[PDB]
Amino acid sequence: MAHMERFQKVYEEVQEFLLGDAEKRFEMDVHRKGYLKSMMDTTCLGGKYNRGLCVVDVAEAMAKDTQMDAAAMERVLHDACVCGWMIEMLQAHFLVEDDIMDHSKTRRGKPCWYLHPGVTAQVAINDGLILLAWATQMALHYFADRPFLAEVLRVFHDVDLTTWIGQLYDVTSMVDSAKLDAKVAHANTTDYVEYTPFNHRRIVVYKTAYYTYWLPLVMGLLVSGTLEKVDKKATHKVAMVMGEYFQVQDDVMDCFTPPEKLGKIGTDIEDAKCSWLAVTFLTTAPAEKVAEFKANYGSTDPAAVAVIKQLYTEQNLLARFEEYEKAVVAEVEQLIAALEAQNAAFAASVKVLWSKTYKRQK
Amino acid sequence: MAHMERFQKVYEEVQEFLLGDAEKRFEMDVHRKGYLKSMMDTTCLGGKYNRGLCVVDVAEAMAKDTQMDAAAMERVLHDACVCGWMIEMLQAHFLVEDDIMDHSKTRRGKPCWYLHPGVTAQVAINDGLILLAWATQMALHYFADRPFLAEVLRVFHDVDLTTWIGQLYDVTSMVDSAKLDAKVAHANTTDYVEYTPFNHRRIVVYKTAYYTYWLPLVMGLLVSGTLEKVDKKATHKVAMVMGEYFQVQDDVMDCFTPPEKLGKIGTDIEDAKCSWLAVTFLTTAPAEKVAEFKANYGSTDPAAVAVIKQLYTEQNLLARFEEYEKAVVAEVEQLIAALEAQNAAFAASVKVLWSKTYKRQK
Ligand SMILES: CCCCc1ccc[n+](CC(P(=O)(O)O)P(=O)(O)O)c1
Ligand SMILES: CCCCc1ccc[n+](CC(P(=O)(O)O)P(=O)(O)O)c1
Ligand SMILES: CC(C)CCOP(=O)(O)OP(=O)(O)O
Ligand SMILES: CC(C)CCOP(=O)(O)OP(=O)(O)O
Ligand SMILES: [Ca+2]
Ligand SMILES: [Ca+2]
Ligand SMILES: [Ca+2]
Ligand SMILES: [Ca+2]
Ligand SMILES: [Ca+2]
Ligand SMILES: [Ca+2]
Repeated sequence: MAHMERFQKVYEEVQEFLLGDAEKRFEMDVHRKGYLKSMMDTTCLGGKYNRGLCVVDVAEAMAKDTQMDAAAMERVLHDACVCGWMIEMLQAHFLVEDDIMDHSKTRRGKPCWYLHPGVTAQVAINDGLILLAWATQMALHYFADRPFLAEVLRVFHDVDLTTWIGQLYDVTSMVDSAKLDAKVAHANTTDYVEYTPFNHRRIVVYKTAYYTYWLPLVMGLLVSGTLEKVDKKATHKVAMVMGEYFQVQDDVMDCFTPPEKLGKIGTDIEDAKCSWLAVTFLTTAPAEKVAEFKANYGSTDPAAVAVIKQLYTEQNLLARFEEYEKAVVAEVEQLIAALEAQNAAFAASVKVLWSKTYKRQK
Repeated sequence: MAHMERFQKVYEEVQEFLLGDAEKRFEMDVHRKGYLKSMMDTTCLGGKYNRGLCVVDVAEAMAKDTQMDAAAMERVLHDACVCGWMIEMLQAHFLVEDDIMDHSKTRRGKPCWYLHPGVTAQVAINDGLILLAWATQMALHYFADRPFLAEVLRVFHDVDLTTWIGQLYDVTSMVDSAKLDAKVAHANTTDYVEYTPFNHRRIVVYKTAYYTYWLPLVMGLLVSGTLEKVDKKATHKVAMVMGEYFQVQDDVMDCFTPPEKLGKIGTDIEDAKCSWLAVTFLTTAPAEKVAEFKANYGSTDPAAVAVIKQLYTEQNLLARFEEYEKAVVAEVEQLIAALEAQNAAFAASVKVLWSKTYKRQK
């Protein structure tokens, strides 16, 4: 990737600043610094870097479009790499906490952070919070004399909130919303009434699309000072369309992609999740198959999990995804053409992002 | 309390805004809105409001000294109340997460948030993140046109990181630090070599003093436009001294104050915590008493815990606390006296915060 080399160099720079800053400010000892170095390395690395690299892709596109000289371009790209590492650290925080919440086994081909024996969910909750804090630390340090600092913090913290609200919708999706009460313990759904297209879209837009698609594009525009050059409404719309699709892919892959290729072991079936597969099944399958699904979903019994996957296969859900994917492309292309008519440089950076997304395998 | 009625009015205002903003931005449903409302109420209310009220106390004191008109004064005090609710919501976030981490039973005389039957630790972790997010949402909304927005965000997010690092020290305090390894589990200490005055002070300054003392003072100065008018080094010093003392009180109370008065059930003894009592016992007690301590500390057996309390009693730990407190009083009065020479209005606000702290019973 055009910016991978720079991006990794900035990771080591940022890691040195953050660890050294903790030493200076908090009387950090060598052992806990070493712990935090390895924590950062394990939680922030080993992914695709789609979000972080997007920021740099956009910023370079926009920096070229506005003809910045050598010194201005060097700054924009370094600032873009820092913003990209903010998002990757936000992501690290999201997955550390999510892996605890989902009680998962593997992340990026390694044990989940909390499942490292010298960590535990207790310490991992804390570690995830330090990761979130470091993201803001980077902006506060590197962007201290940038007029865009305020705008960066504003969009970052809006998206952070958006994501946890999406997580709220996700964790409570197998509970009949009317039964949702802090004071009263309640069973998980047996009727699946709220497993609707609307409810799935609500979950995936807020939990995924804002931080995976909207945030990187906006940060890229912010650090290059070109946010005013683009149609903000069209940008938001293509970010929502692509992000929803990205999460639909993730949902499909939970069931149909071997965990070793994916790097993680999804338990959407065991955990009765309102996934794209479950919702599309429940709204398109015949009555008896809907009934058999309800008797088998949300169970840790391998035999029950096998029935769900056979039911999904029978209902041709992979073919239904292919047709959904076809519609997404038509919609993405139209939105990108609208963007291109206004700023071809930005539209091209949206094409890069879409290219990394469309028909991805992990 | 002079500002309690205004402070509680601003709570309802902020709560309506945050819940309504969720509806407007995240397609929030009535049942989850109702969940979040009771979540906010259970986690943000019931405490002493020392932190929140301090902001308003400081801001009024400083605003009286500048002689503004009535419209300006009203804005200062409202902004102060919002800033105070930022800290109360930060506090709320800290305790939700800490109660999960400590696996605790009660908070402010009610069950811990995660122990509410219709909640669970899984959902609670995410409720805690929402609370954290909302604190920044308040600044981004109410201080959108204010000069101090950037500095507010800076100090708040700096303190958030400091508290999480302090928490890291706390949760790793009972493991020998050389053995701290993500890949390898290690037992709690048997020797307690790292149960030192230095290590206890490091924990409490960073987990407590910054967010409980330093942050309220600085936010009060920021909203009233007066940070430049005070000695920053001297303010920081007295905040560190008062805050360390405050946590020593909390530690003393963990062992000696009935859980029914405190509103919470401490497990510092069963969890082998590096409390002020442990450190002070270990450094001052005769060797045969040290040995009996090591034979009993960090055990859930109720009789072992009672052995520890008896050991603390026979070593006169309460008398040792009363003498530490005397030195703290001497030191705080000196620091306040020097503050008064420089800014009498600000020094008086520090005396209010101190009077609420000194010899408190819960
Ligand atoms: C703690 C905030 C969680 C944010 C978030 C948003 C989207 C996807 N994830 C993780 C994925 P996965 O665990 O990567 O498969 P999900 O559990 O299927 O949703 C986490
Ligand atoms: C998640 C960070 C929590 C930070 C923090 C700082 C100070 C006190 N607490 C909780 C207290 P307590 O539970 O109120 O006694 P501690 O467990 O004794 O430390 C938490
Ligand atoms: C949003 C989501 C599906 C969580 C994992 O996201 P991802 O596939 O981009 O993961 P990496 O950061 O590991 O590439
Ligand atoms: C810092 C600490 C000891 C944690 C509890 O703080 P606190 O005693 O101020 O609690 P309240 O917010 O309930 O008053
Ligand atoms: Ca997961
Ligand atoms: Ca999840
Ligand atoms: Ca998934
Ligand atoms: Ca604790
Ligand atoms: Ca606790
Ligand atoms: Ca305590």
